[PDB]
Amino acid sequence: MSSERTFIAVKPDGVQRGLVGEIIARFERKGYKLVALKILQPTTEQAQGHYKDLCSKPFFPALVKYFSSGPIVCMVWEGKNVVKSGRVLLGATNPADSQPGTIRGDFAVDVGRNVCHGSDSVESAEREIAFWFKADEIASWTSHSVSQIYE
Amino acid sequence: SSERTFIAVKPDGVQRGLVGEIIARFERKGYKLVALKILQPTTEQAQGHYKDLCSKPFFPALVKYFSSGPIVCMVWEGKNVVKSGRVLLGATNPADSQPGTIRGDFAVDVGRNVCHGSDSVESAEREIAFWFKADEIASWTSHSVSQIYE
Amino acid sequence: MSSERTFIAVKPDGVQRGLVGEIIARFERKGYKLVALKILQPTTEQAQGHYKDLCSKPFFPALVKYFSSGPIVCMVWEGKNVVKSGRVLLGATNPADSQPGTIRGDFAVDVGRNVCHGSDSVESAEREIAFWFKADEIASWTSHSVSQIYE
Amino acid sequence: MSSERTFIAVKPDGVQRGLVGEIIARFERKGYKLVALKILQPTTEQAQGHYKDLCSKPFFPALVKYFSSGPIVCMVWEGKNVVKSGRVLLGATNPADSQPGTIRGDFAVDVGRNVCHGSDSVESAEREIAFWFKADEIASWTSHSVSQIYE
Amino acid sequence: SSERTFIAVKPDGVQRGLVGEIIARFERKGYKLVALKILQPTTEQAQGHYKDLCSKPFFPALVKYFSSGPIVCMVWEGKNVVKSGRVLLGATNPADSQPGTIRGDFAVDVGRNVCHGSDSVESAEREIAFWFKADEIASWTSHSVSQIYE
Amino acid sequence: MSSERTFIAVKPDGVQRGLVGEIIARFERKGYKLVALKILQPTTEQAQGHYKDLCSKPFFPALVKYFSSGPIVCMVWEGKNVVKSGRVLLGATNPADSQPGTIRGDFAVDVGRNVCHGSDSVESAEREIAFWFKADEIASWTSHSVSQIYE
Repeated sequence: MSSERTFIAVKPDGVQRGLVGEIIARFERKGYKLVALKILQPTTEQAQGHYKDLCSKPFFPALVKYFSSGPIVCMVWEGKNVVKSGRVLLGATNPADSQPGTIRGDFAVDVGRNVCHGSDSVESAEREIAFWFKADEIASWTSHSVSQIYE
Repeated sequence: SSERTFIAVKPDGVQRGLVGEIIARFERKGYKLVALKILQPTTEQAQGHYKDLCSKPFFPALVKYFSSGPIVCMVWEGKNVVKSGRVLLGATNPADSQPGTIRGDFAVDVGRNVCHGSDSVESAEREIAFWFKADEIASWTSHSVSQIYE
Repeated sequence: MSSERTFIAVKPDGVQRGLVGEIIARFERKGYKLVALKILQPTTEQAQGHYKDLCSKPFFPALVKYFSSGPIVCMVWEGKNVVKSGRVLLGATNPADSQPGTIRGDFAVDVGRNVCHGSDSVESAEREIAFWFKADEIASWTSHSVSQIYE
Repeated sequence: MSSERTFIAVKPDGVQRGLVGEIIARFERKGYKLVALKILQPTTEQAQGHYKDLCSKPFFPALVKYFSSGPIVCMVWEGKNVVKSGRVLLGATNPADSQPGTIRGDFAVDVGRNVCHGSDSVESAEREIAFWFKADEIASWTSHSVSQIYE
Repeated sequence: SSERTFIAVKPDGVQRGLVGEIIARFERKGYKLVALKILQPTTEQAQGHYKDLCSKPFFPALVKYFSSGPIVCMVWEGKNVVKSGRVLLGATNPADSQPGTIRGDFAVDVGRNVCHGSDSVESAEREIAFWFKADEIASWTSHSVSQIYE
Repeated sequence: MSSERTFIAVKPDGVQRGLVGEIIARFERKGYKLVALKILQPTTEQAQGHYKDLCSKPFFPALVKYFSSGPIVCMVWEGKNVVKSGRVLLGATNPADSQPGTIRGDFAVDVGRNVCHGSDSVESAEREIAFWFKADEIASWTSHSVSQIYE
């Protein structure tokens, strides 16, 4: 259960608006363990592969273009319930519905500029992590605080 | 889109040093400040502000309180700003407000609930005209508009 | 009533993780008045007395061992609706249900590591205050801001 | 004197970068009293009048063009030693010399993008206040906290 | 190493809601809280606290003020905590304090300078004994000790 | 001048103590542009190479062991004066001498646990960047805020 991992990505607008550190700090304060991190501008092919499930949609080309338009920050977080906690920390995908206190609630207005992405399930997270990161990019370490955060 | 809302920091919010906190939360959200001022409402401005309540109990006490010290008046511009503004402020009654909102974090009593935000586009347009002349509203474009808005 | 009081404790994990000041600051910002404050490591007996309503539960021995494992910070806060508002500020007791913006929503993952405790009712608060503090440990004072926070 | 006043402006870059609330909050936290506040885009003439002491400098035309390029937030703050303390809060006027903890130290890099302005003396403050505000725009009020901030 | 310092939030710092802010800055720095209490000093405690000033002007006024409302007393433990504590609080006279410190961020007047910290190990040991019994000081080990201290 | 880059590394203690996001946010707020980022546990050989200049010192083996004991976060920041501004943001290398408002001033006590490293000069920064990052790891992008931050 505490081996669970989620994928979080700061989208190009989140990077442009200087929100990378804020997002990372919110996960660290929550007690989650950072195990992979990188910044990169997705290529068209990376953006297409990430949005594979949407490749039949009319807005797919626009999405792909936007997602590959500048750098994103890719992250993997580890810990008990991290997939669900990650979605709760980010807030509702549509910022009009997000609560203050969450990342979208505090910072975002439009669904197309919603700052960050997080995995929607453990199964999606496994796919996302392996898509963006090679095995040798994932750090294996133990937090000195683990017995303070987890039963 | 060019939707605007009116936000006031009430006399207790000014007295408690909350003006900057409230402005910062709107800026962080990506909204655009287009008008700003501090003043102590006259009796007449307070009666005008509360005109809808003139037949409700304790109207003179409300008028006296709202005119007792300075308020800060603001106008914010952006997509869904009226609804988002109310969400940012939190429930009008602080006992029902959620932590993370202004009333959720800073208020306890409805009578001292720190701030006011317009409840609809129609009310916003009325409140903005009531408190500001046209020439006090700034026309400008945020350099971040394409990062915030689709 | 303006003179309502509640008991809040930062549990041993909250003290270990350096959350004491953060918790106190959130109650001060809300407009509540601090009237009692101390740090101590509960004895087994004090922990059992604290959790006496749970004495028939299978998780009682673990709760007691953990609560007596290290220092807690005990507090009493005063003001209108402080019991209910205290609980709201701390967030759902199981952090999996807690909302960001609350202490458990921002900082906690596991229910046995839920950082803090707040009385669950006025009746419970009266019991907990009397359990942890003598009458002469409670400060009687008037906040200069009282007429700005309360009508 | 407790009634000393200073002029602070958030410059067009500070407004663009969403620093207005942050600046106001730092003056409120310090214990100073806000007595005047407005947002406007300076005309060329207002910018030249503001920088009139610099009218012989080669960088004057650039300073004027920049100051009149977009909205500023004008403020007057009141309290003991507010002119000097204002300058200290904003930090060294050249951000390369500013210390972290100050507005320019935390937020600015370039001197032509130094986020804000504060009067450099009581004489300058009196001039700047009169330049930007009519007497009837200045609020006279008493902070409930005055006896907690001043002896 | 096991060096300890005494920090008090003075009556103005408690009245202005600064207790949590001050505690948080010591926690963040990596220091260990070992004693904590709130009380309104009696006349006698205030005279004891200011004993070194009993022959200086306006001593009775200082005594009256320090005994006028609650203070928060704390003891912090760690390497260089006496010196680091004073640096964290900032210059005693707020006009000389730097932004980033407690007095730099929150105080204006030396007479209302929010907090007090021991100026030496010898003074700390005296102040700690004055305000706390031995059994009020907690003995514990921070789980983070090896991350903070060489 | 605005092409200047510096290398910043959160040391193992900074990562263990949950300070990665805080550090990143302080650079973002200052107006600097993040262009490379990664988390990894240095190998012994990486730690030895990073500390090459110290390889003759008696404390070198201890330093190498500590630096390779857990993950660090490597970063490159870009912008005018970033090397000097980075050192100013971090504070004095010895935390006993660091000012509140800086990273060491706020968070660190001991020189051996001083949270973060930053390049001491433009020449050192070039070496550090190339040591830790390949050319294809450095993102080339333009901040939408560049004309707000820089003259």
